[PDB]
Amino acid sequence: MNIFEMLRIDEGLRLKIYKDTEGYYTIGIGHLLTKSPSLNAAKSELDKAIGRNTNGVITKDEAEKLFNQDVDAAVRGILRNAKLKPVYDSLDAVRRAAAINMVFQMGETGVAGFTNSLRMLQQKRWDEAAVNLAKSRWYNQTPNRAKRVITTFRTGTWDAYKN
Ligand SMILES: CCc1ccccc1
Repeated sequence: MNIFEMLRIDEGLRLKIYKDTEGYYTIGIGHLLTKSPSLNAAKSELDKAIGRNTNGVITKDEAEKLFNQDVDAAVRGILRNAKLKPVYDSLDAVRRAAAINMVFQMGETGVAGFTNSLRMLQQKRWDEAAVNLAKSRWYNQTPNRAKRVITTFRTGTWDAYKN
């Protein structure tokens, strides 16, 4: 298990434009296209991202290319953020994957808002952090995924992604 496999499990793979859990146009492995309700706007974003005139459909290789870029962007974003970087630096590699997962799902600004959770994670108060993380819109709206990510933060193992 690693961050790519983890996010592939959590996000799935779809080669045609679909709506994500929030109703937003997305493609590939959780590549958000736009928050606009316009499918035409989403298609335009897709074409720009891929570099060709699509039919709203991409190949697996194209989906994986966007995914690579998106994981890289999530990490980059953490490292550029004054609130997130010190917590990320404090974590082991498994828990770092949980952090990347959250930023991939909700963005750098969104995760940086988990101030109290972040402090508990830096303090390595794992059970307390887990409880705090669950007191969130995130957990309520995507509880199964959040439970997997939280278990990863709680235990520093991949147990929630095995079997
Ligand atoms: C709240 C989890 C986290 C920790 C460090 C960096 C980003 C995200």
